[PDB]
Amino acid sequence: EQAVPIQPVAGAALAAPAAGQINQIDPWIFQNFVQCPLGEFSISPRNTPGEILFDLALGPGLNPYLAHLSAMYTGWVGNMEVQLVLAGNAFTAGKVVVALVPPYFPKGSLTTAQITCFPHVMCDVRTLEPIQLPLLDVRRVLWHATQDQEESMRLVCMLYTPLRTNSPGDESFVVSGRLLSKPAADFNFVYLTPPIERTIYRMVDLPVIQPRLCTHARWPAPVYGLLVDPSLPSNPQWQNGRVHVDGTLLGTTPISGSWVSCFAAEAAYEFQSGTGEVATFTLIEQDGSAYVPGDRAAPLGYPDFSGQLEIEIQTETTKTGDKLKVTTFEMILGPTTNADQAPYQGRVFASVTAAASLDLVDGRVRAVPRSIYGFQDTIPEYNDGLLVPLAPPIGPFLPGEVLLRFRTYMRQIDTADAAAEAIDCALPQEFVSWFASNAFTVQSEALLLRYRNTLTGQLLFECKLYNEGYIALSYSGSGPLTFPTDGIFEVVSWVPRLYQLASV
Amino acid sequence: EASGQDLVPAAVEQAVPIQPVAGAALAAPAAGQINQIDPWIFQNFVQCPLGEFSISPRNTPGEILFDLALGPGLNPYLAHLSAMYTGWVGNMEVQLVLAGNAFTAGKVVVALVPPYFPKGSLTTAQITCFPHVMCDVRTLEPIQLPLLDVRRVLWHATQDQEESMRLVCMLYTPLRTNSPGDESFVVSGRLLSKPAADFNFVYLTPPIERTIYRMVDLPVIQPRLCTHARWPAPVYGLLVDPSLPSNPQWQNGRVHVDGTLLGTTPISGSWVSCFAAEAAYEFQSGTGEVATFTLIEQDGSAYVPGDRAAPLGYPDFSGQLEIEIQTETTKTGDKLKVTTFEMILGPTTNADQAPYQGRVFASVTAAASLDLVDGRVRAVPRSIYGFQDTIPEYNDGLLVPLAPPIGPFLPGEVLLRFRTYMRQIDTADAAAEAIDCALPQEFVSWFASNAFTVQSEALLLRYRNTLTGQLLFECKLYNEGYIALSYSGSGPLTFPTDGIFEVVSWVPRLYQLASV
Amino acid sequence: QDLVPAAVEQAVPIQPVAGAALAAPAAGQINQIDPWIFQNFVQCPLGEFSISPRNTPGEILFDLALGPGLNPYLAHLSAMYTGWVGNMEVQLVLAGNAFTAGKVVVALVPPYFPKGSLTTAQITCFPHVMCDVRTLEPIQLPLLDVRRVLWHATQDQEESMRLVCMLYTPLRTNSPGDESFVVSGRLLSKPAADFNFVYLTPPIERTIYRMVDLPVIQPRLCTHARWPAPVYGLLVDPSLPSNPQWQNGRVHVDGTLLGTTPISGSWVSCFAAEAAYEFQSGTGEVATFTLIEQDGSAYVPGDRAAPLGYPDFSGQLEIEIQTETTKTGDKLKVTTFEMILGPTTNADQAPYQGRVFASVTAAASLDLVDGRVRAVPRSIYGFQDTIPEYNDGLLVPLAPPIGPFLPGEVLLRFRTYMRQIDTADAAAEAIDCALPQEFVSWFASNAFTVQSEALLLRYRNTLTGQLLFECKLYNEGYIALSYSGSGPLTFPTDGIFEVVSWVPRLYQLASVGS
Ligand SMILES: C[C@H](CCC(=O)NCC(=O)O)[C@H]1CC[C@H]2[C@@H]3[C@H](O)C[C@@H]4C[C@H](O)CC[C@]4(C)[C@H]3CC[C@]12C
Ligand SMILES: C[C@H](CCC(=O)NCC(=O)O)[C@H]1CC[C@H]2[C@@H]3[C@H](O)C[C@@H]4C[C@H](O)CC[C@]4(C)[C@H]3CC[C@]12C
Ligand SMILES: C[C@H](CCC(=O)NCC(=O)O)[C@H]1CC[C@H]2[C@@H]3[C@H](O)C[C@@H]4C[C@H](O)CC[C@]4(C)[C@H]3CC[C@]12C
Repeated sequence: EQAVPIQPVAGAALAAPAAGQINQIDPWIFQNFVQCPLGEFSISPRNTPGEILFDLALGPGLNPYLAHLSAMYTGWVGNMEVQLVLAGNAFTAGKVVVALVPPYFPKGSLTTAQITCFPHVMCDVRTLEPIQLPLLDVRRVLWHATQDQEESMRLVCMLYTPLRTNSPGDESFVVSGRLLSKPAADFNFVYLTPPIERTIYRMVDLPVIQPRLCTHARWPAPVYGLLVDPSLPSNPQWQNGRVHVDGTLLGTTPISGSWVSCFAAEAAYEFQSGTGEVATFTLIEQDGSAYVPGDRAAPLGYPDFSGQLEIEIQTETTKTGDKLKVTTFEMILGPTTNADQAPYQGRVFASVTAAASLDLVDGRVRAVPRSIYGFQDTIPEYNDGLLVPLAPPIGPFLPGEVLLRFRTYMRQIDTADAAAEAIDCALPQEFVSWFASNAFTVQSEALLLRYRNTLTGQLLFECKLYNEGYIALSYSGSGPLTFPTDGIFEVVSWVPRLYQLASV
Repeated sequence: EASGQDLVPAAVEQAVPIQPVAGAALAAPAAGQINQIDPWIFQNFVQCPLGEFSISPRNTPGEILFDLALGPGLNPYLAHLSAMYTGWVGNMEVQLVLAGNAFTAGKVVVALVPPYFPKGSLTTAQITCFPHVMCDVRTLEPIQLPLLDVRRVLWHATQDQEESMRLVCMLYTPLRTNSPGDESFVVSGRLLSKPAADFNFVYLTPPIERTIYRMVDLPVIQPRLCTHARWPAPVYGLLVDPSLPSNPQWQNGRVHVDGTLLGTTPISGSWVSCFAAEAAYEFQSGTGEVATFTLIEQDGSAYVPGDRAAPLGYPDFSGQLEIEIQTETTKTGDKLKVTTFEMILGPTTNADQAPYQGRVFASVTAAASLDLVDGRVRAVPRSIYGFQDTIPEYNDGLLVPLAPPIGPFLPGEVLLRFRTYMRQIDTADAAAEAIDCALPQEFVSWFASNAFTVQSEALLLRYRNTLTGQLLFECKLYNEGYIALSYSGSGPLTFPTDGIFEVVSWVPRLYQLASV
Repeated sequence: QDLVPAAVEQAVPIQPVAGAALAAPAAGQINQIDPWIFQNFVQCPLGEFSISPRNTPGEILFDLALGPGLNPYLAHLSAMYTGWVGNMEVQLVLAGNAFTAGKVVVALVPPYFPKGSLTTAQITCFPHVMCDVRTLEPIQLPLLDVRRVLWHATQDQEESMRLVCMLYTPLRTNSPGDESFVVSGRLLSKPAADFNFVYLTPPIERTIYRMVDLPVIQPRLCTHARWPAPVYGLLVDPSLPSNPQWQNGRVHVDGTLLGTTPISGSWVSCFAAEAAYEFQSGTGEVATFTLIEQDGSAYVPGDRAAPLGYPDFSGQLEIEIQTETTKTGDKLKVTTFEMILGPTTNADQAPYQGRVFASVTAAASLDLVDGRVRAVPRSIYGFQDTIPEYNDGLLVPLAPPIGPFLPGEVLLRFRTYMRQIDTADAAAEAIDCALPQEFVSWFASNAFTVQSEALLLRYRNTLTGQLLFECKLYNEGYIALSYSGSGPLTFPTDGIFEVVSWVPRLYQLASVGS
């Protein structure tokens, strides 16, 4: 190892009296260096001193073996050993500082003038052998708990003295550094309990379902292909199909795939001597519950696209030539208002253009959409002309990155062309349901996906799934680019935000 | 020693896989004082305040017989001493007493759940993974277990609830009997506990009587001197009746044992079925004199419709009710005069009325107009006609917050009633409903002004007669605010009103009471 | 045979508590301090308390928490370490006369005691020392460290053994009274023999236990927090209502901004919006504004009453707007617009919902197009100090009124004059604010930790060194003064403020008058 101004720290010699058991580990784990997650960095000549290369906290998450073994235990104590590996030839200059931050330290930005005060080591970029460091366990309690995120001593590495090298015309230069770790000879678990599957250290996975069979979240119709292009606005404001990875729903996205673009309301029918009878709908949640205004722009499943739409609402007739019928009503959701539709307050109006006043009975009807007229990709009038709370627009994106859109086609009334519409969304419905049900634990920033074919095994492209619930690609073209609907998404690992993908 | 030993007792085999744990040898140099417990406490086993359980053939595998959290709440000596100190460490010894008959069969498991384990199901498949001990319901000698203390801090705090090692016992194999005749035995098991050799408190604090542990106690007064919680009259009888509906929705005399009040139960005893309002009078050549009431609470506060169905003390029955009111008259000679007004409950028209909306109508027959003035009055009941013990409408036809119906009950359990039937010749009622309630007003006041802390689910009470000093029965008091007892009869059963209720111990919901 | 004396000195018996002997095998380092701190008593940051005959038995005079915040040397040294273990000692002095009679108690409440209420019959059960008001010599007490964790953390307040004193016997004077005699009392503290920090750390300057300071700026060269004009007066007046509900110039001492207060001094009373214009048939040019934040960020309704910087006073406002025109002869013009904010109800005003309507009488027609513009106030008509129509006619979340002044206490006001449009009277209106600009600033730029309830200030001249008055600054961000007159009183503006210490809620100021 290396000399560091710190005292030896006791491990299991302190927690033995106050713990029921002390459990050993397989001895073949103390002899292997396994890469820690998020333990990679790349230094480039354009970087400036003071950039935080990486930081990570001591725990059972620094080793897949320990992270898996910590499901049937309760606590853990002890120190670990860490190895830093740098790639660089003998025509390089620069220096990097590696420190040992104490646990209870304020969270903020560290300038290069402050990082050196901690017990630290200084490493050149020309170093040949890997650099070894200890990672003790400084605490105030006898042992930690495996199901709680406590405070533990961290490791922070930041660039100290910048890099000076020449560069060819193709790949300028990148000094790559990687981190490995292993438990020391003083690591022990505490109490044996029956295994728990839904633990905190669970890698995120995705359902094995091809995109051709998914269900769109903005309109009840199957997905008919996915694509990416820069023509459309970079930051839309869709209120359906938004979800966090951790399992919290934003906007007005419903849990099931049948509530989309449909609403439940109590109806009141009153004949009007002009166009026809007029129905006023007081909205109510689909499951059946009082609707009160809040942070949601509308009741769950309400449409989030502007245009002219019609629905079927299971009419009833008290006249004697029949008892129950279904006929098409009329709805207006486009811009320019000219109506008194207040979904936020729970009040909608509908009408049918027909004479010979009908006989109707109010029957707390449902509603299912049929088709649209004049689709516009803007939000509708949630209030009269006021502002209502809503989800933030999708963004921001790294330069040269573009959103991936799942696309479907609508039914049209236009008398000019019948090509497409075509409605886009960020995620299909089953992904939303999966993320809502499982409720994973987000680790750092984002996931690295891979859209590989099932049979041949060749890889199509690499995409990044941000924590906010959208997928971005490193595309630098000019025209629309579609993709096949056969491959299966996979999860690679967590990556930092400032990660550069492979261009497609 | 004992008689024929065709039984098991060989407990011996504990062999629990756990290391010894240091007690007060750790917290000694981090506490400001020195303390010790009376050495005669460490010597004799005594019953825990939650040391009663019963195994019955109606149970199924997977039912949690009992659970215990390590602390001062497992010993009356330590429970009493916990009000004078702050913090505790150490282990305990627990004796479990099962003495089932020689005709029974079954097996139970005792586990040692570690701290921080999530609370919830704990099915039968998981209980054996912890360090566990097998037991038979036919063992003779008491079974001894150690209850150690596993922690990470030096000492816990007596106030609030920390996380410490638990003891959970669940029925593994169902209990059945081979007795040839007519019945299946129910095994009653007891618990005892004493501090280990290294128990100690930490810091001295003023003795505050209102402690988190404490122990629920009942007022020592006979039910015959109580006052009813639904009508201004004394309690006249104690009744059990299976014929009448067993899940009412009464809105008075309902109060949690931890202090919270539900429904429209007033704290005082004179607020029942009485209401204060602002009243405006007028004359109609039909009904006579009609008066509009806007109600407010009796103290003098304003009314705002909240999570309560009606102002506190409002009646919660149906029928025609006649009240006595005080009015001031303009004409000479008579200036103050008492009158008898009357109103019905359900007239349903565009006159609901809506006590939820603070609006009420009253009418009195009078051919000649009475010169009356606007005023503020208080109304107290005088007579009833056509009384139905069903919840009346409060709003127009909408839904209003309401207390949940009294329940649920175990099979064979019946709800006790503080009730009076006095036989009488009725005029218009074919279903004679007489006066009833669930608890008297004294109990409501006691529970509201004491604010106890519940422990598991319910209390075990015994109704002991005071003249001769023999028990009459035992009942289960659910901490939701009602009393139940086992009864499988057909007709009503009445009880004397000379006993005084006692409190024995806490108990879970699935306790099987003795028949009566 | 024995002898039991009837006069024994007061003492508190203690059992030694291990300090670094426990945290050594689980802390990275154990750092000692200068060995000449253990030999001197220093005033604590919270070291002021006062006893008055207005008090009643059973009142909590003061309470302190064991930690590095009880000594200026330790408060300074704590900026470069992480943990600490050990005990201290606290000395108490009272400035009592030979006429006042009374007794107080000092008790060492242990940690995790339910922080409810204490009666006079309970405080005496803890290890306690009984003090008389008439004592001359200071009295000292120890303060052990009773804990369950190995070593505390500086950045977390946590729970530690307290020291709370309370009035035992009511204070009474042989004089007829009621008088204004108050007994002052001060505290000092010093580390015991077993104190040391834990981990070494680069010295940060923005941390807890950092003494609050104020900018050295005379009020003449400051800026009003409710109008773009310099401060023109400093005054106190009891005729006006003593519980205003201004929505501007409100900031906590810690840095939490309350209401619609903007950080900069140039955002006040002015806003920015996307504006659409439309002509009429006699009304004139009617312009509809959708409000946005001054920096261009979108506005979303929330718990804030209105967009930042919106005016919160009733009346008719004349504003200046930059527009671009269509007809030839000119391109860009500046136009005067009218705005209605008071409870007129003859309009559709909802700054909460981000809709604003403005009008001008006419010039000729003046066809102008939509544009993103910024509105700055120019003139005011019909001033009434009442909250305007934030919603149409409904309610809106608002900052609470000031409160809760003790009896005999009033609020200090900073007075700034207006630009008035009037026909009858030539008097100039004035606006009172609780704090000026550069005082809402210098807050939310520093993470000050309150650590107590009230902060005691002091006003004095620069070149004369003469005290003018003492004022109490509450946590919520207003200045309280002890005045008992009838008419308004103004003060010279050339003085400067300076912090003194932290004082509890029940501190009694010194009466001022003329
Ligand atoms: C008459 C309709 C059923 C047929 C219909 O109109 N649509 C069915 C379809 O097309 O899927 C009735 C059947 C059950 C009714 C629902 C259920 O009773 C539950 C619920 C009850 C609330 O009071 C009103 C909404 C809500 C949600 C009701 C809306 C109307 C429903 C859906
Ligand atoms: C002068 C009247 C007495 C009227 C009276 O004799 N009423 C008898 C009756 O209600 O029948 C006084 C006696 C008690 C007073 C009330 C109590 O003293 C206090 C109460 C609460 C507030 O302090 C003020 C209102 C309110 C509600 C008081 C209103 C005026 C009352 C009602
Ligand atoms: C209010 C000011 C115009 C100022 C002016 O000419 N007269 C008003 C005054 O003097 O205050 C508006 C007009 C144009 C606006 C800009 C543009 O409309 C848009 C532009 C977008 C950038 O991303 C950031 C803001 C930025 C840069 C805007 C800042 C505010 C500006 C500069």
